[PDB]
Amino acid sequence: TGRLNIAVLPTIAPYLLPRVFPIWKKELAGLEIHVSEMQTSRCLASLLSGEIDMAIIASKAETEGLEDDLLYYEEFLGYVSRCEPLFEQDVIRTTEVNPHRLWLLDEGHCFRDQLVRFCQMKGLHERQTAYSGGSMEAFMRLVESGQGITFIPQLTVEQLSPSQKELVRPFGMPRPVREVRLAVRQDYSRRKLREQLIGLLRSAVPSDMHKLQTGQHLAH
Amino acid sequence: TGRLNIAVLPTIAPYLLPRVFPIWKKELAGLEIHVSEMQTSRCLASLLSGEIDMAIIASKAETEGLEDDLLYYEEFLGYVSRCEPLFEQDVIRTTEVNPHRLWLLDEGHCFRDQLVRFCQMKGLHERQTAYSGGSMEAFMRLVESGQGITFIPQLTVEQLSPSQKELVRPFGMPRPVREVRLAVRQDYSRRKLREQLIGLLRSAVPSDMHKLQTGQHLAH
Repeated sequence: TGRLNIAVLPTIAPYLLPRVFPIWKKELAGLEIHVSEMQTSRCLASLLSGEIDMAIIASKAETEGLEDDLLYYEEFLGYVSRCEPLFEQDVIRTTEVNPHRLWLLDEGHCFRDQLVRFCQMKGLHERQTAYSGGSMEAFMRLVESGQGITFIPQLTVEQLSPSQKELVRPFGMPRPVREVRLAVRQDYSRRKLREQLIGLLRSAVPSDMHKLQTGQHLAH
Repeated sequence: TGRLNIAVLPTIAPYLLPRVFPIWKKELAGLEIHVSEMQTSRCLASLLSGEIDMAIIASKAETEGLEDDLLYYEEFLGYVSRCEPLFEQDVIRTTEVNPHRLWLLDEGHCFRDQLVRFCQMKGLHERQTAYSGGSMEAFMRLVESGQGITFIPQLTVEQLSPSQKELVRPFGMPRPVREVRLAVRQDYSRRKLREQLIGLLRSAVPSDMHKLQTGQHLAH
C-alpha cells in the first residue's frame, strides 16, 4: 500500500490523464494517488523539496538533484481559424504565420523558447490585445471563434469534434515534437514503483509515439 | 489611448474572452490591452499592488482597498459521464452525486466552498486518485471519457459540440449561479475607462445574464 503524489503539466493533464486513470485503477490498486497540475517550475521545485514524488513534464528537467525518463514524443499541430488565409493551405507555413494573430503559451509553446521560430518572431508582440498566462482551452476557443492561430498537442486530436478537426493543420517536415517525460529526484527510493509508473504511462499511448518517427524533429 | 492591464480567472477566460476581444478591437481601438489569466488571490493582490488595473473575478473582492461591479450571473451546470447513474436523470440531484466520482475545482467550484453541498460532501476524498488544482478542460475530458461528474459554467455550453451537449445536466431549482464581477482599487484613477469596460464586458454576454433570474440562487 501507500501514497503517491504526482504533478502534471496543464498542457498534458487533459490529454493524458483521461487515458491513464482507468489503467491506474486496475494496476495501482491499493495505492492512494494525489494528482496535481503545476507548470514546470513548480514541478521541479516540488520534486526537490519532496512535496511531490514524481512529475510529468514536457521537457528534460536539466536540474541538479533531479532526473527524468522518456514517456513519449508528441507533435505540435497548427490549429487554424477559418478566417486565417492559412486555412486554405494544407500545412502550416512558418513564413505565413501572422505574428499579430498568433496565440502562444508562455510555457506550452515557449518554455525556453521551444518553438523559437514563433516565440521570437518579429511582430509577435504587436497587437492590441496581449495575452499572457493564457490556457490551451482559451486559445482553442479563440481559434474556433475565428480569431487567430495556436498550436495543439497531438493527443488532443482524438478528443476533437468533426468541426474542430477541420481546423487542424500539421506542420511541413520536419514536424515539431515535444517530449513528455516522467521526472523525479535522483535519490527517489521507490525504483520498482517508478518502473511501474513509467510502464503504465507509456502503455497509455499508442506505441508509435514511444519513438521519434521519420519526419519528426524535437523542437528546441 | 493608453495601456490597460486586466486579469481574468482561468475559469472565465476561455468562455468570456472570445466574446469580448472582437468588441474591444472595435470599441477600444488605440488602447493597448494586456490580458493575463490569474487566480482570485493573485487578482486581488495585483490590484492592490498596481501590477494590474482590473480583474474579472467570480466573487466579491471583500477586501479593504478594493471594490467591484457586477457584470453578470452564470449558472453552474452538471457535466455527467455516460457511465454514471445520474446520466439517466434529467437534472443533477444532490443525494445522487457520488463524491467518489466527482471532480471539483479548487476555486472554480469551492472558492470559500461556494458549492458547500459538494465541497463539504462526505467521501469526496475517498478515492484512489485525488485530483488537486485540476483544470476545467481536464475535468471535462475526464467526463467525456465516461469518468465522473463535474460542473461547468453556463457560457461554456454554446462552445460544446452536439455530443458534449449530451452530457449536460442542469440543477434542480434553486439552480446555483456565480457572479462575474470587475474588481478595481477603490482609488482607481481612470473612471471613464472603468465605466466603459463595465458596459463593454456586459455587452459580451446575453442580457438575461445581467440579472438573477427565477429559479437561480447566488451560490454560497
